[PDB]
Amino acid sequence: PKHEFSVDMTCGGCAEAVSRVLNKLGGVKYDIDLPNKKVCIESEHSMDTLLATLKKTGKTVSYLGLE
Amino acid sequence: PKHEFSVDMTCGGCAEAVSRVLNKLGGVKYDIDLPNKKVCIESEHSMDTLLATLKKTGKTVSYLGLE
Ligand SMILES: [Zn+2]
Repeated sequence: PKHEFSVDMTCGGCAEAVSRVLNKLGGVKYDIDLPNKKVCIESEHSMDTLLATLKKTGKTVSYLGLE
Repeated sequence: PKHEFSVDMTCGGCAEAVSRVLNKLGGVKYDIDLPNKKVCIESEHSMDTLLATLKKTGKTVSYLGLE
């Protein structure tokens, strides 16, 4: 499935941090849109797991839905 | 014990995210210095707990020392 998240990133270092935690999770194909504060993740991992992984960063995260 | 870490923060959002993962751990008093990319932490938590907590940001972290 393909999920979209809102993630409050401000600089390219913020985007790098999201990339690093998602790399560490594994089993994801992701695309980070820094100026629109959006992260799109294609994964077999549950929405819960993706959301928990993103919130681990200490950034503000919410769910923009499927597809 | 007062621990000192290097954390590669490059914007104020990077710094706030550090403060939220530390708030989540709890039992910490801290100072985050953005231009010098340093986080000082007074805590009874072990060095390894603090290090692991900071690494959840997805940022590059290293240990500077202890007082
Ligand atoms: Zn940043």
